[PDB]
Amino acid sequence: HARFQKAKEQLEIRHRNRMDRVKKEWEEAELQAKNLPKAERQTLIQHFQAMVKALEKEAASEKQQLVETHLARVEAMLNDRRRMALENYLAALQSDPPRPHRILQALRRYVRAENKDRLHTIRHYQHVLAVDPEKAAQMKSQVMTHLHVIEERRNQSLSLLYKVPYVAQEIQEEIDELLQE
Amino acid sequence: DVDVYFETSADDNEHARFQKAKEQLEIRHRNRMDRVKKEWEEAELQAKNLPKAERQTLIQHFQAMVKALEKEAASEKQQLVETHLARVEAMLNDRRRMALENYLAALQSDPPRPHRILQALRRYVRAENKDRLHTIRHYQHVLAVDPEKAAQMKSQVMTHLHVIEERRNQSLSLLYKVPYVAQEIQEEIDELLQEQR
Repeated sequence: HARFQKAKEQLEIRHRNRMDRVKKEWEEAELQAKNLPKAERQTLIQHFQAMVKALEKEAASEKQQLVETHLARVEAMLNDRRRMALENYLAALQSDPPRPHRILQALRRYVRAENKDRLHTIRHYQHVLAVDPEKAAQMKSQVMTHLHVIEERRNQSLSLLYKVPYVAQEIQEEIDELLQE
Repeated sequence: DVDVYFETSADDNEHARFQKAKEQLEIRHRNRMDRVKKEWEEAELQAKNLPKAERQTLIQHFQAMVKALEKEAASEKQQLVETHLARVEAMLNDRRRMALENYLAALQSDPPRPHRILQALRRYVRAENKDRLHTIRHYQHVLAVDPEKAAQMKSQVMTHLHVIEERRNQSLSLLYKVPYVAQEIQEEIDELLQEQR
């Protein structure tokens, strides 16, 4: 997250310096053309305007490359941590005999990882909602489906506690705490 | 390479320098596009054991990545074109202005030499033809690759062609104020005025 925040800052600076430089150069070109007819001055300014629009399209495009690269990496980290937390939960659930509090530890790490997947999904989606309504509209179906998969994955892991009903009551209140975020 | 083009003053080698900078940009973008495509595909490989929905979101990011890279390329390409067009237009306008001045000056000289006026009129009309031909040609280029962008600039293309035609006819009408000269080069004038039709 920090590495992305740092590249994001360098990108904004880079975009600012370039926008300022090009603007200053083209305006310098407009000054040298102050003695030219009104029509020649307009088409030059029109070129400057097209120049600005291409620069803004370039800037947004480079920002999108950063974001797509960032999102993919975060999703990889969230999916991998969840996998390892799930394995440790299964292994602790199959141990002989099963100690209810080593299982509680493993269940905590898994459920909280799912919450972290949940938190990142909602946060990024709300971010897109605030700045780009149509992009949010496009990802809307997939956002909901993923949140539903997280919920199913949760309940699915919890259903494994039914297969050991005794342990489930010895940590029922901690589980209820965990489930209340 | 390409960046140097933007800080190189227009001259007679502007067109060539632009053509090579245009080519270097297309190559650099393809090289960048290829490198990135390879990297993400390895990430698609490393995620092959994942559920079908999770690989979809990864592939979907790659698609969004390609779309961003293509927007970056076209954007950098348009910057090149806008810079080039301004440079060509300034050289064309300066050449027309100098030729029109020499034509006016030759027209008011005492006495007016009919072949000095002809010589000057040739440089002007041919400068006007170079502007006209450039306008049509760039338009055809945009038509060939981006029909929708061409349709939007068409109106300005037509107006620019109209101004050229107006400047032409007005400059030619000034020959009526010098009845002697106009008769001795009428046939040269008629040839000149039909050039590049």
